[PDB]
Amino acid sequence: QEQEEVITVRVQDPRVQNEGSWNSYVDYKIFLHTNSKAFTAKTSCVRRRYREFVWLRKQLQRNAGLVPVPELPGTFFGTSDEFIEKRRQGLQHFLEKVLQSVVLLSDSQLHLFLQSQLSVPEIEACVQGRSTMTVSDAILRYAMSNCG
Ligand SMILES: [Cl-]
Ligand SMILES: [Cl-]
Ligand SMILES: [Cl-]
Ligand code: NA
Ligand code: NA
Ligand code: NA
Ligand code: NA
Repeated sequence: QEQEEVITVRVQDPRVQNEGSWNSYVDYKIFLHTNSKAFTAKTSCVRRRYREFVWLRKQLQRNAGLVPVPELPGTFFGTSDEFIEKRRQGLQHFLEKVLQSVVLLSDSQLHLFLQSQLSVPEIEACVQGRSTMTVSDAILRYAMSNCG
């Protein structure tokens, strides 16, 4: 009934950023609560857009060996709100599956995606050792800030 380690994830609250402009896009709130020793922060709240998930999947596959990486949601014939809701569902399912794998949970790019608001280029730099702070400090600083 009660597992030793639980990781709960929710993708929620899609929002249009820069609405009406060239740089308009939808992002998604990602909430996480866990007691997993793989994680630095017990709770986190970040926002990520679809192209960032696309990046994340590719990166996970790079390091995953033979552990299969879950597929993302991808024509669509409904309204934009209906498309966004289907996508939101698919992103939630993607992350649930990813979080079942001890191998995928060992990837620091995942942790910075979920528990920091570093940009993709920042995450890449951080895990390549080119940033001024460690993966842990990026995640702790975000936690201790009130940004989520
Ligand atoms: Cl929530
Ligand atoms: Cl971590
Ligand atoms: Cl899949
Ligand atoms: Na969109
Ligand atoms: Na520990
Ligand atoms: Na930081
Ligand atoms: Na701090």
